[PDB]
Amino acid sequence: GPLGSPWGSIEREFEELDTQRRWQPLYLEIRNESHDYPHRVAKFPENRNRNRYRDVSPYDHSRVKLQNAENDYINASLVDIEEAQRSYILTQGPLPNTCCHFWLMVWQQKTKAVVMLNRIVEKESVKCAQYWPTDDQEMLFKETGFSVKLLSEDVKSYYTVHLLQLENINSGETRTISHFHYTTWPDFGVPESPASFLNFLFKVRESGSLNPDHGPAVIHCSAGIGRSGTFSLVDTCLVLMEKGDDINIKQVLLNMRKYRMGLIQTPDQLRFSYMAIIEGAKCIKGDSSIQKRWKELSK
Ligand SMILES: CC(C)CCN1CC(c2cc(O)c(N3CC(=O)NS3(=O)=O)c(F)c2)C1
Repeated sequence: GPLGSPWGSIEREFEELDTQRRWQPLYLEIRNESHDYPHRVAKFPENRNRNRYRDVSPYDHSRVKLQNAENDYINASLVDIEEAQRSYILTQGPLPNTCCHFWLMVWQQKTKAVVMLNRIVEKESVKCAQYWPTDDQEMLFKETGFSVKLLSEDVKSYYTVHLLQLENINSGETRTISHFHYTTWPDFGVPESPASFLNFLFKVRESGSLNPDHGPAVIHCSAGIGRSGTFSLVDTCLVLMEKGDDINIKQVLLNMRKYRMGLIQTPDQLRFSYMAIIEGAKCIKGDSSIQKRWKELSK
């Protein structure tokens, strides 16, 4: 094949964008080439109190449906990329009256992990409801028949992991859910460092929660598009390079935007994605002797 390293094509494109200061023009191309798709159900009058933001809706062809309910609607989208054997659900931070629907979805889809990338309060405004308990009291969701209990808490400098017990009162079953909370990523902002973000993604992966033997993981922030889209694009692109595909980041992002509108919301969020994909690629382990030498010489 080509003479470069596994990440060489992406790294040279990054340097060229920096030197010519072309991050804003590229972000504008992506916005202009993103097609729109029908989102009629989201706009029904009966669903107005189920949406956090009037300008952020799931498309009809990929929305997640609630089963055995009179109104099947939730502001959530299935993003499935079968070239990488990866499936995700991207969703808004639930409102006080949609927390019950959020846990019904987690149960019906056989999810093992929830990845949360926002704080409850940001710049003096509420961004998400308190949908899990912080002490030893059980938290009851009576509309859909679930209860939630805190089992364990592990607090680090820039993220926290909660283990939660989710009880289906109607079926007499419980499951253990892993709750991965990144606590230092600002709204319309970027994480502290590539190294910080990547340590977090490796913890999510090590738990097995993204593997094809579980249901899709639930990823959310406040609207479910800016920070959630950054996390999913970086993870998907790293899987594709691991399997050997020669990838074009603009092309992969446009394809993922066919499943949910607006993923990645600023030019600096796009630039951070390139940096995390390059630095992460240098961490992957494998059997190739050639690949291992590239890693040692680039550290
Ligand atoms: C022009 C206005 C009248 C439109 C009304 N809106 C849409 C809003 C919105 C969009 C977002 O993309 C985000 N996020 C930023 C990110 O970095 N992650 S996010 O949680 O998705 C957000 F917090 C809020 C506000």
